Amino acid sequence: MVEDILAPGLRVVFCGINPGLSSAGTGFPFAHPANRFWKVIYQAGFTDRQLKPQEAQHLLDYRCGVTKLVDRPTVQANEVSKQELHAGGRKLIEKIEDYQPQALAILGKQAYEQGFSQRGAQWGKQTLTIGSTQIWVLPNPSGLSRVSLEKLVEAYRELDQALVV
DNA sequence: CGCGAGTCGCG
Repeated sequence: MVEDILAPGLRVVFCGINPGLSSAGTGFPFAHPANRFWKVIYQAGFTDRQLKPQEAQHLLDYRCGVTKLVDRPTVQANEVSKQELHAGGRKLIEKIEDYQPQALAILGKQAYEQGFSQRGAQWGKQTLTIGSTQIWVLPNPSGLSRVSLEKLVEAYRELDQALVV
């Protein structure tokens, strides 16, 4: 089971689909080394160095948080049904209303569409909001995605650059 | 007409 890393006053709360099998085993988000998450948020500008998975609690220091749509561990995101995703979206919303981050970043177009029941969503900022929290759809950092690191970083940086101050 | 919903190949 991977614990949520949330708090009030965060700039961004990163939300993945569900934990992979090693993250599930280690108790840290995006724990598998094949996963680009830590490198991407570092290069995108959210952290000053590439944090190791086990340093995850320190994301709060950079006013960043991490959660997931579906708790149930699974090897591939596609093993998660639309029903679970939709159920997750409902709970995610409560978490957002609770902590009220400046932005919620959903990692995966399909994940966003399923969890929020949206059609033909485009990458980037959405018009949809949760109170004062704006919503973005960023490429999932999995090594299974064919989206390159360069593309991953750019997508994430665009988000960083938009949250001023 | 409209809508809602039923894998493959790509590094």
